[PDB]
Amino acid sequence: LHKEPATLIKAIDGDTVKLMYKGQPMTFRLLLVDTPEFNEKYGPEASAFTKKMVENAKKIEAEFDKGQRTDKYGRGLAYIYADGKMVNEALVRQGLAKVAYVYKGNNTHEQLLRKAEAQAKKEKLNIWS
Ligand SMILES: Cc1cn([C@H]2C[C@H](OP(=O)(O)O)[C@@H](COP(=O)(O)O)O2)c(=O)[nH]c1=O
Ligand SMILES: [Ca+2]
Repeated sequence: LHKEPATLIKAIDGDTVKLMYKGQPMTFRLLLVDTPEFNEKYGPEASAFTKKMVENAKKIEAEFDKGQRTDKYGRGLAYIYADGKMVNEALVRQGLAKVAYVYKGNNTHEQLLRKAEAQAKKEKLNIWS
């Protein structure tokens, strides 16, 4: 997989963010995770965590997997990095997202993220509390 440039347009919630990618505004949905909706428990904390991560970053990159790059809503499907740290993995490691939506052929970082979930769960963090 390859990291590609993007710039932040706007934080949305725990697992979607609006980025400019190849010069075009797009909403990205983070691969392999599910944060609570803003209206749900930990939803505001997830939104806050992603917002802080992407807004503080000097460099945002989007990494597509091997499969579908857009979902049925037209959202980009990618792993998003902030100054080299994967947002997807960070949310899971903090107990603010569950590993989820693991579809065949867009699942390169599956085992990485499950390892993070196990550790958040061992720690009883947030969702696992
Ligand atoms: C993460 C992801 C979501 N989706 C679709 C599945 C779900 O369809 P449904 O809308 O029919 O439930 C939806 C969940 O995204 P959200 O968690 O943002 O609501 O997005 C994909 O198709 N591929 C993906 O990789
Ligand atoms: Ca969600």
